[PDB]
Amino acid sequence: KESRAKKFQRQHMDSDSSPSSSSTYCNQMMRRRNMTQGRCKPVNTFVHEPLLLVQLVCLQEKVTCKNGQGNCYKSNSSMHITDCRLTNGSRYPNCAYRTSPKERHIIVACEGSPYVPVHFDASVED
Repeated sequence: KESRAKKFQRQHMDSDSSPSSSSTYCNQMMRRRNMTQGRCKPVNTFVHEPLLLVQLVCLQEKVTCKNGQGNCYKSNSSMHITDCRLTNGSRYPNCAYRTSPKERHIIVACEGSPYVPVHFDASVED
C-alpha cells in the first residue's frame, strides 16, 4: 500500500546531507530508511538534491531502462549522490556499508499522474 513514489522518496531521496567517504552515513541511512529490516539491502543510492529536481527528471531525456522498458529518464545534469555498498564482513543483522559520495547523472523510471519517479534505475558518469 506504500506508493512507489513514496517508496522512491524513502529509499533514494536525502536532499540535505553531504556525507564523507568511508564515514558512517550509509550505516545510519540504510537503517533509518528501513533497508536493513529482515536483510541488509546490498547496494542503494541516495540523491542529495531537492526532491523537485529529481521530479523534473521525468521531463528530461527519455532513455531505455535496464529492463528494456521505455519510461526511463536521464538527468540533464549531474547530481550529488551517495552509493551505499554492503561490506564483505557484514552478516545480518549487522549491516555495515561503505559510503561513496559522488556526482553523477541519474536515471529514473517515471509513472502515474502526476508523472513522477517510481524507480531509481542507474547512475552514469557521462
